[PDB]
Amino acid sequence: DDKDPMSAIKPDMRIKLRMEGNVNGHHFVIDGDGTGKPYEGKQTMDLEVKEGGPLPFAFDILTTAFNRVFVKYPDNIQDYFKQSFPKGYSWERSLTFEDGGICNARNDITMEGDTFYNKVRFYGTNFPANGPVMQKKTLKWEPSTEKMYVRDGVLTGDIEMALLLEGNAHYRCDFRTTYKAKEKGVKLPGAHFVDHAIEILSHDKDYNKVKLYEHAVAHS
Repeated sequence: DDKDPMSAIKPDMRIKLRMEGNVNGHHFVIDGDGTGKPYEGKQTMDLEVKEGGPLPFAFDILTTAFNRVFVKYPDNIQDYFKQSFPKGYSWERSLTFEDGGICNARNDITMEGDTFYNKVRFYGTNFPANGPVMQKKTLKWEPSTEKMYVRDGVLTGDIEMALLLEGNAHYRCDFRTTYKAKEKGVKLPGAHFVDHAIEILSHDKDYNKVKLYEHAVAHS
C-alpha cells in the first residue's frame, strides 16, 4: 500500500543480451542492446551477430528468444513477471515445428539497476535441409496468443505459432514455455492470455544486424 510500485521495474528500462547456440550444427553468438517500456508492453532491440555469420538459416526462428516483463498487464491480472524482480526469473522453451525441426531455448533474466540482463541459449536440430528454415524462406511470425496457466505447479505458456513463408504458405510451430521466478515464494497468476506481435523493423541483407520490436498485452 505504501510501497513504490516501480521500486524495481522502472517505466523506461534498458536491455542487454547475449545468445549462444547452434542450429543444425551451425554455431553463433549474438549480442542484443535494447530499451523497453514494461508497463506498455513494448520493447525494441538492436541485434548483432558476433560469431558464425552470415547465419545459414532463417533469423526469424531466433527472435522470440530475444522477456514477459514487457507485457501490458491490467490491474485485475497478477503480473508474475514484474513481481519476480529485482531478483529475476528464467524460462525454458520447446519449439516444435511441423516438419520435425525442434528447438530448445532458455533465458536467465537478471536486473542490475535500470537494465535487464539476458543469458540466452538456443539449440535447434532436425531441420530438413530443403525446408524453409535452412533455405531462409520465412517472412515473419504471425501475431499470436499465448495461453498462460499453471501446469503441474509451474507457470506455463502454450502458443500455436506460425511463420509466414514466401509463396502464400505458413509453417507452424508449437511453443511451450515454463517460467520460474528466482524467489521461490512468488504468487502464481490465474489463467490468462498474452497477445504478442513480434516483428523485424529493419535488417542488413545478411541479417548480421537486426532491429527487433515486440508489443504484448495480457487479457482474460
